[PDB]
Amino acid sequence: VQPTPADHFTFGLWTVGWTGADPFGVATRKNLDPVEAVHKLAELGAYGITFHDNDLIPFDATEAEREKILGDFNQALKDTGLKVPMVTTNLFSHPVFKDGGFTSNDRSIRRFALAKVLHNIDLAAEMGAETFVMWGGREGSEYDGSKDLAAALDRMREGVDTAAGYIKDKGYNLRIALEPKPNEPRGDIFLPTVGHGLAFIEQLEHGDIVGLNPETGHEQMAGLNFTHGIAQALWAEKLFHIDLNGQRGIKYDQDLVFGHGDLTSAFFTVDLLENGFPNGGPKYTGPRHFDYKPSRTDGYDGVWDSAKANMSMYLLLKERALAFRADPEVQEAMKTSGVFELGETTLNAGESAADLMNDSASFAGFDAEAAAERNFAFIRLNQLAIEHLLGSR
Amino acid sequence: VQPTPADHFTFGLWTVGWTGADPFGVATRKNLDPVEAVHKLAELGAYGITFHDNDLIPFDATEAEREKILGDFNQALKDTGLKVPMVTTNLFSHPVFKDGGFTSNDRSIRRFALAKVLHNIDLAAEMGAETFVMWGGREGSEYDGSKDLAAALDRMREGVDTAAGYIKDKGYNLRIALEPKPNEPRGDIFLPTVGHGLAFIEQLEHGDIVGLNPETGHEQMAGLNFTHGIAQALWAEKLFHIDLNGQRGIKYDQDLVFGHGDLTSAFFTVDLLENGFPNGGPKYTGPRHFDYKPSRTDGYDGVWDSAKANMSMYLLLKERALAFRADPEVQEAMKTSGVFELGETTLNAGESAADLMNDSASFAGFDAEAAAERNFAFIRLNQLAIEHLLGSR
Amino acid sequence: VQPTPADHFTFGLWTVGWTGADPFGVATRKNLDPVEAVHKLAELGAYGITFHDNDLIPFDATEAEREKILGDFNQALKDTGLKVPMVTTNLFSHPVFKDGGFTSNDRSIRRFALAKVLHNIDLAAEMGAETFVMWGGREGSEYDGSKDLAAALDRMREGVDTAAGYIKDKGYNLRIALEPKPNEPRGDIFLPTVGHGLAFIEQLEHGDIVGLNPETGHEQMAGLNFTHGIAQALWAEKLFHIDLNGQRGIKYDQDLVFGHGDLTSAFFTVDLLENGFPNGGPKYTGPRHFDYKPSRTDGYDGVWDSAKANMSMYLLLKERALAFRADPEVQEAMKTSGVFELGETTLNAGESAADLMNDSASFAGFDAEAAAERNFAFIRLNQLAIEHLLGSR
Amino acid sequence: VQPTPADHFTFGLWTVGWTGADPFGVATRKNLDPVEAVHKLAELGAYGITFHDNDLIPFDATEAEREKILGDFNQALKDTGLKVPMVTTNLFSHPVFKDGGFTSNDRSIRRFALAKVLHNIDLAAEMGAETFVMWGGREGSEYDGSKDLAAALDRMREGVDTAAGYIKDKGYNLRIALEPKPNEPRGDIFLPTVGHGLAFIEQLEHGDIVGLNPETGHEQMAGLNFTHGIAQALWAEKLFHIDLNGQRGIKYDQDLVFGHGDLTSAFFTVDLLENGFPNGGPKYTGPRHFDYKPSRTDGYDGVWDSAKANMSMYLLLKERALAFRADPEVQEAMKTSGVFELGETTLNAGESAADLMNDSASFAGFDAEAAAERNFAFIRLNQLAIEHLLGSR
Ligand SMILES: [Mn+2]
Ligand SMILES: [Mn+2]
Ligand SMILES: [Mn+2]
Ligand SMILES: [Mn+2]
Ligand SMILES: [Mn+2]
Ligand SMILES: [Mn+2]
Ligand SMILES: [Mn+2]
Ligand SMILES: [Mn+2]
Repeated sequence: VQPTPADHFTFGLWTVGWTGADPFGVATRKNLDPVEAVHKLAELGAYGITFHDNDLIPFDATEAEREKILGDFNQALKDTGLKVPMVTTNLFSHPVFKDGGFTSNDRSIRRFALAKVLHNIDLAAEMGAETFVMWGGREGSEYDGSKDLAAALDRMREGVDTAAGYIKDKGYNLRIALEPKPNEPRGDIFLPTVGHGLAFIEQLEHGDIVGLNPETGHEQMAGLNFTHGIAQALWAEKLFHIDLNGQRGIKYDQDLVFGHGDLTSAFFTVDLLENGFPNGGPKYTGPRHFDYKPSRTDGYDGVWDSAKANMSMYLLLKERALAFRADPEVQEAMKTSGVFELGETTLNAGESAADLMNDSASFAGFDAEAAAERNFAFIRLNQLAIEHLLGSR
Repeated sequence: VQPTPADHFTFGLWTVGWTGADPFGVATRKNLDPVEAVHKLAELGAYGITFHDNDLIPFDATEAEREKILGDFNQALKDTGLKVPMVTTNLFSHPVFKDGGFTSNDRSIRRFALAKVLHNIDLAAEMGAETFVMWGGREGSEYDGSKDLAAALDRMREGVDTAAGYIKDKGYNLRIALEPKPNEPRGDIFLPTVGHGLAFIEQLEHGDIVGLNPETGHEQMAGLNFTHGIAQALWAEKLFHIDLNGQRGIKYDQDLVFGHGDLTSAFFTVDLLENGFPNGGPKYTGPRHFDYKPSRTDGYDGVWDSAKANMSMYLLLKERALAFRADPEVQEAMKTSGVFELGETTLNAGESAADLMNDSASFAGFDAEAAAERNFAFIRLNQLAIEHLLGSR
Repeated sequence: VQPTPADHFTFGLWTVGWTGADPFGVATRKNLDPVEAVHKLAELGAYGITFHDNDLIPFDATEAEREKILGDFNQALKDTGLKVPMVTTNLFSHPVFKDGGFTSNDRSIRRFALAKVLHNIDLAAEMGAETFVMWGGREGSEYDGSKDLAAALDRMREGVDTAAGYIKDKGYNLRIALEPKPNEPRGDIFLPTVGHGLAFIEQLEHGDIVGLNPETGHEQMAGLNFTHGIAQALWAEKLFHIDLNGQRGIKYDQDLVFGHGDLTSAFFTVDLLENGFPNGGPKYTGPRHFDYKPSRTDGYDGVWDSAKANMSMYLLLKERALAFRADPEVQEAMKTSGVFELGETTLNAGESAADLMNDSASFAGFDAEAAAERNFAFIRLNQLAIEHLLGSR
Repeated sequence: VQPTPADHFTFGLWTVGWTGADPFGVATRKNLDPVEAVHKLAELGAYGITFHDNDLIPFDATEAEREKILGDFNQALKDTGLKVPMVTTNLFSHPVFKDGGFTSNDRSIRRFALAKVLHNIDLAAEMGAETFVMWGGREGSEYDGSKDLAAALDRMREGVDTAAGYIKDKGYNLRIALEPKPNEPRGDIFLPTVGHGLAFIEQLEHGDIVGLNPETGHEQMAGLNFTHGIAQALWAEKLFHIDLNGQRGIKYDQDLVFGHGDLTSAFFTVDLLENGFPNGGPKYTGPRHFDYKPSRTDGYDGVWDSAKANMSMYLLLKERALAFRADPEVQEAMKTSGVFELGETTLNAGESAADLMNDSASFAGFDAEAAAERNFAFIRLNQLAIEHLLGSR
């Protein structure tokens, strides 16, 4: 272990501050003072803290109340040294957002949600956050006829392009990151996966400052490969932030500690974030943010334990993934399997489509039957990663 | 019923020609002669037939054999009147494609798969097909370390941009459509959903002639809303073709008759294809193609029955969805729920982001508590669609 | 279609009284007065009402308070004529229950939970209820090492046999119904499916008065077929009560209106409740109970609408399901497919194993390839079911 | 870690002999000679081999042929010393079996399938096998009206009790093990989970010699916890055999190498096979059998590698799992969390229901808010398990 601030472990206020109310029960923990949250996080080794507006400032707060709270909050940041790398807005708890924020059927709620966002953009800039996250949790429906699907996407576009144009207009040094979720709280949430998220950004006017904030558990709620999806975000140069946690299967969003869900996928998620790609290419250099929830069965000693464990898990995993790629038998296993070979272009420098068709040895005279003999040896290579992860090698 | 050629029911050769070998057993039906397939489809009311290259022409076929087969095939098209609207290539059965076609770790297989594609592009143009589909079924992995994820996407890009540039170079009146699948035959298939498919097309050089071919069962294998996904393809103006079928849940690709899977989703899938969007916008005007498989428990009388049923189901559904939107109580229910209200822009013509923030009634003086009272009445509206579908109204 | 008391439609107080509180937001509706719930449902068509101890009597209610509430509810019931066929205990909302009631790791908690069940049996008996339902929703774990799983079942058993022993001793005309759920609120719940519930019941000292309370959506959360699951419960004669609602996939417990999820599965569930088994066999006679939640987007008009919609859906399905088996064409299809042949014992009267292996026509000289030619025509029987469901027939 | 015959590792002939044929492609490897399978596994560390009647003896084999094959296999076995602990029947590949064997709608097919099972019992007994496994993979439907579900179970029962009756009559030292699977090849399979298998067994005339053969991947296909499922089988004393492999999610039956799926679930399965229950209870003693498939991308070096990898994974996990319970710190955590408190009966010796409801300290005066303060510290016990699994401890 021993996470140190250069590791860039940032934690949201709502993670450790999560009191335990689930769908079937009330909170099992007393509320957590934000100032207390800041001092405890800094003591554990974190680099920063993130928050939703209503996490710090009540929806009812008066102007006088908002400044009291921000003073104490800012003093704490000051006393401890934590940064505030990401800020986000609550567009899901208050009953007003029951049909969404940006894509609410009610036009007056669309405006109210957008004005909440713009003001929150001002606070984000004021705190020094470089990313503004957007989790559209109530954008969706339970029933397919509830919405005009085309208009729901035009209304989502309007909100995001209005917010973006405002960032550019003010010259805040902020980027927007969308956070996909397939379901919960809605039956079907719009932009349910990384692909949808990614595709949507490409139809925006201000797409240049809009990227994604994928969350392990969310892609895993659709049965998808999380590494595969973050790989694709990075390859598109849209992986602006990340939420790390654990999910055991397709069920409700569990938000477990990172590594307490699909352990082998967490191993390869850490290999991509730390090591990047076998043949070279992009790297993710932002914060390693944890969006989890301390199990409701545990008191406050598990709250700080769970926070410690996230960081532990990531450095345990980082350690084995460094050892793994550095190991000469793994590097040779990779060469046998064709990992480096995929890096070579298919076409020879200069060869046209007409050329290759017409190249007798690639088609006409190709021995297909002989190329099929090849042992890719992907099982042996999988076995080498598991043994490294198991601490055996 | 009574499907007529203007309905645009096109069927693949491999649907009705599917003999029954699954993972746990051999074929239960005798092979189906393609000429026989053409005459039977035309008799039933179809408009066209589609095929994979190896569906018609064996992988081993000599040049002399290829022309014999094409003569008889073309005479049949001629005798009956069917069009050939889409053509696709087999890059998954032969053992050579065990690690993929375009994204195979072996460079010699990448070339062989790409040269198979280019030649098949020539046949597609020769047959009069307007769409060339690409289902990347072996592109993926069972293990996360098997591939360099960034290089897998560069190699997928190369194949698609090489094929596209060839279409533009020859001036074929062809468009490429990608077909997403989350898994099977691979543990994880690249571009697993519509979003991923959509996002990927945006990184291509020749993205203008590349669109999607979503399949009901495939999105449903990730737990997604199929209408939601095709809505998004259409909104992006990338819904170039469609595969309709049935899937009961997250399991292996079942390929049931359209309507024998999630019936309520098929109702709204047909409402979007036929009716489009409540407030106006894009429409899909291509073929209604069926990518299904006759259950292996049934003989050839079920083969033609299953083919009849697909078309029946779609016209039964079309009928109720027309009645549904035309019904004045449904239109008023829609108005109560805010379906038309979502169509209005959030911002007043001319209002800037600064203006609305600063507009006291949208934020500062907004009564959130009062806007939350609103009864959206989405349950009543769902009940009106189910009763219309049930033939009750 | 109009519900009458003879339909045996029952509703829980928690269903129409569901305030809207979910994991990402607060109540969207005011609390429902029990008196008013009773009256309202009485005019809707309801047969009876069901409740949880704490739905009616607050956890901390004083004796005076308890008495008042009880006199008010009992008044209501007398006035409207509503029966109280099932009563259940809330062993999941209070923080004390965070690790379970019956299978909590803490022994004082387990005794409290059992005390709370015993007292509730008394109330259930004073109310005239025939069923006592146990939904062990906090019984399970998030983590695999948190429980001694053999010991979790012994503790489950101990509690259930203690509750059963007490019924028998007291002369109460009550049976216990266990209710499975695979996950949520815990990551994994003990006795997750109908299969697991039936199995556990056979290990009980008093399993004669312990049966199942299967819920539509719960079986669909592990992707199982509801209809197959209650068919095994019925066959074993352990289908004591039933919970009808809708679920649209493997995700959080949606609790939609019955028929508002998987429509074809709903139709076939109705077919099984109403027509029983094609070759005869046991038949379900209890209440048709709905455990659903009016979506939180709808106000109180929506609550009664949705309640109305449950009985409406069931009746519509029933009408279609009786039209389907009454249909001669459907009966022809049934004979062809071997539906009635299934009910014919495989052996002949007094034929042993030895006699069968020795019968030459049965094995040694059986023409397997010729038997494999049968066209089951299952596709066509399913098209006929769907056509009856759509009311196109 | 090196396997020895004392480890009881068993492998099926169909596993390492799996040729590569899947639903979208052909065999990628040549057929395996049985003789060679035997020899190879013998040098790997295997305890024994298992097979299906038709893995060894072709369906259409003449008597001369059958005898030859049997003499060759029996030779092999003698030469290498390999035991044959389980034998099973293939009632799924031939077209005759398309609607089931035991629960086919056609009555002559059901008699053939039962004849084929009886004859196979004989062979199983001549081979010295202790277990006779029934995997009813064609027993089920795609469509809900295709079967009389009460009648499907009676037919299942009839076949299983007939097979059991014959064992008893013959004096054979054999027990039957049923093997659940939720879907695939059929859309829905009868007796889909461990729960459903245990339930069915209690309705049998001869259930004393009928138990379960749970497969890791099969329970994970309905998203259930393997470890909880074999824990109920063990508790009921019905865990007769086990099939270990890996599955990475709710999708087609992957049949990966044991530990190559859900790693933490594998570790806890190993912990349960090796350490049994924390408070004591029954213990599994049979073979540790692997029913997996060498990925089709790998050639024959890959087949033996993957076989090797199964025993390798199990041993590595075992080493870690014995280190974990041996650890004092882990034992401390266990006591704190209430793992040993769970094993303590809830009632006191000879305390009745009445005595409990009447005990004031247990209910009336229990301090529920004070009991709710306990910090179970389940997160920390799970971090300790993971840290032992990673070998960082
Ligand atoms: Mn989450
Ligand atoms: Mn998140
Ligand atoms: Mn498909
Ligand atoms: Mn398709
Ligand atoms: Mn429920
Ligand atoms: Mn229920
Ligand atoms: Mn399997
Ligand atoms: Mn198996």
